[PDB]
Amino acid sequence: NMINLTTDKAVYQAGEAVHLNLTLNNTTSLAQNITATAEVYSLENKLKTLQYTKYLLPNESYTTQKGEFVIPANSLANNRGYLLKVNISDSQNNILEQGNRAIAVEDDWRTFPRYAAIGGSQKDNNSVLTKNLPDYYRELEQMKNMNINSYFFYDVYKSATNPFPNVPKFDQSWNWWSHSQVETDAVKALVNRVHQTGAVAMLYNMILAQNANETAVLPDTEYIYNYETGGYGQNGQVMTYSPLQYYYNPLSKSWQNYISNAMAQAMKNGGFDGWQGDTIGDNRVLSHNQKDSRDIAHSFMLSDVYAEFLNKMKEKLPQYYLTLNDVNGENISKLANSKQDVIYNELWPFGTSALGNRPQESYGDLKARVDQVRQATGKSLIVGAYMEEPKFDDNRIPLNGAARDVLASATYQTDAVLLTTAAIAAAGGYHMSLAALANPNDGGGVGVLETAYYPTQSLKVSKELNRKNYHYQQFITAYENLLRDKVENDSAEPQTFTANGRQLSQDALGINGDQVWTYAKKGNDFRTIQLLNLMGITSDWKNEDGYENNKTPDEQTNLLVTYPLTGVSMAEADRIAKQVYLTSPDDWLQSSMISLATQVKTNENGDPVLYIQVPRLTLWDMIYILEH
Ligand SMILES: OC[C@H]1O[C@H](OC[C@H]2O[C@H](OC[C@H]3O[C@H](OC[C@H]4O[C@@H](O)[C@H](O)[C@@H](O)[C@@H]4O)[C@H](O)[C@@H](O)[C@@H]3O)[C@H](O)[C@@H](O)[C@@H]2O)[C@H](O)[C@@H](O)[C@@H]1O
Ligand SMILES: OC[C@H]1O[C@H](OC[C@H]2O[C@H](O)[C@H](O)[C@@H](O)[C@@H]2O)[C@H](O)[C@@H](O)[C@@H]1O
Repeated sequence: NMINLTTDKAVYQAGEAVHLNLTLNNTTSLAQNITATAEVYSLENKLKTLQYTKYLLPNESYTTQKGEFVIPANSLANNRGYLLKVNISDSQNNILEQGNRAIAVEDDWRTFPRYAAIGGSQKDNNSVLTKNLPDYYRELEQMKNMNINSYFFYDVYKSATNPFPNVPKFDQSWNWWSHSQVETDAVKALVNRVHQTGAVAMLYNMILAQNANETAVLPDTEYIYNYETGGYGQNGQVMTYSPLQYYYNPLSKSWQNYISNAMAQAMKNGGFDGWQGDTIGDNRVLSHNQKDSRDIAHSFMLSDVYAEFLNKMKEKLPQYYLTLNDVNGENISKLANSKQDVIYNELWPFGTSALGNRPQESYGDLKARVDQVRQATGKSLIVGAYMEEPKFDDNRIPLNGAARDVLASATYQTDAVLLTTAAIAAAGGYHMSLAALANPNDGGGVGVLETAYYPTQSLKVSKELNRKNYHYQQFITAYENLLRDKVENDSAEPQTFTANGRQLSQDALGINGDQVWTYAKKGNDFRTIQLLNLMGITSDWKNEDGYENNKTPDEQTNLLVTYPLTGVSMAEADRIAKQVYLTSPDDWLQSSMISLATQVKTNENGDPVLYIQVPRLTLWDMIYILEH
């Protein structure tokens, strides 16, 4: 629509007023009063109705000014998501335009992280440049209105041991493919704009690395050595990425001191709020004093000392946020007690699934990883799950279907991206998918991460995907309390049927496609049922095949969902049955919430069972059931 609803910030403290600006357009041929109505909802409850009316001539528009739409300080509870439902109507109450916008109120980003990337521009050798600020700014306005509360600044650093010096420009000289440069004033402008929105800025940097094209900052007593000759060189040899990088022992007091101090100054120079920690990978290793030993009990695994290393960084950088990418997410058990402010895992389909002996290649393996992290830590997993990743050989020969799409100048497959975002969010996580890259292929909106090198956008973001990403972000914010606020897997097993009794929910794990993937969650006060549409489609989350493997599932209508009230008396069942709602970020609802027709019956076991009527399922529905 053209409401161009905007807020003054991405996120609010409870003691803050929300300033809304919206445009009333007389898109009719008649001069008349045009009314904007904004209903404030907290889940199913309408808290307030705001409104504003102006007489407008045909084609005349008016953007509200500071003060005309305001949610006053202290009217909303802390650490909650709200939904503003906006309608612009004419003087006969016809609806001319409509749009829904979430509002996030929170102390800070760590409870419900909604993390987006910022990186260099492909059209400029991947550089971060002052001249690209207008495009970054337009992208950041969109991110702000999607309630983004944090940004991962990808490759804005000089070298791993000298991350952000006070110089006007440096060369990421380690970058041989594009010879990117960083203008530091551009990085600072971006950090400042992020801060105006109320968001935080995280600096990406490795935690153990010393670049190739530079000199050792410490002597070799502080390096880490290979136990076994393999991918990183010979046993008794300094742990070497190949020749590009060596690595220090995480138990080296001198390295800990060095990198903590280097990062303290870098973050201070940029105005960064914390450190997005990275590592390449795990290795069995020896200290310098053990480097000639062959006794495996004198060796150790890197991931085994990550926690203690992070705890040192936290102690040494107390005012800064901290997280460490656990590639594939395999070490939560070792990292559970570490002083990370948020949990971040980059997930690849070839990693081992939290479900056990299978690759994490399906939507259900994404849920399993989110769940495993919540069980271990109480926190919402931020997931890096890059979409499609078109790959070519050395002669531009497409190696997957997504690369064939690239050659056809095609778009990301919209529903493939949305389905992965839904899978992660429905489980209680957050899919870090959106990027501000000043990249032409994003068509004026935000980009979708496609590969570990964030700046790369080989496919175009259609206007459809851009608009639906926006709806999805609103849904993820507005319903955060239902998705990931003291919300756990439910032992009760809902199922989904066609209006004729054909069972559609076939695999609650979400490993298999061609189903309505159906499972329940429980909160203190309520139950939810996630329905994810995989009818007629496969369950692979990455869609490496692009459009060769269609990811638009068969739309469903008039579904029946059953939900057993295992504990419950027949008394509360008829109460509960009157308080069943559904919401969806898909076009038919766009986070609006509707009342569902429900009957109570009794199942094979003897419990009461809700028979819930679901009008429509496009990609993702959430049923919400109040139990008090
Ligand atoms: O034109 C050639 C080529 O350009 C792009 O790929 C370039 C390379 O990008 C990546 O390597 C650069 C990357 O290396 C380190 O980190 C690697 C990796 O580590 C993970 O833990 C993290 O989650 C990732 O996001 C991260 O990239 C540095 O720490 C980092 O600063 C630096 O950016 C990638 O690993 C290489 O394979 C690529 O060669 C285009 O993407 C590609 O189309 C094109 O072929
Ligand atoms: O009188 C008809 C008129 O009444 C309402 O609006 C009243 C009034 O509201 C504001 O003060 C505006 O600035 C004025 O132009 C309006 O007349 C209804 O909202 C409207 O639809 C209707 O035309």
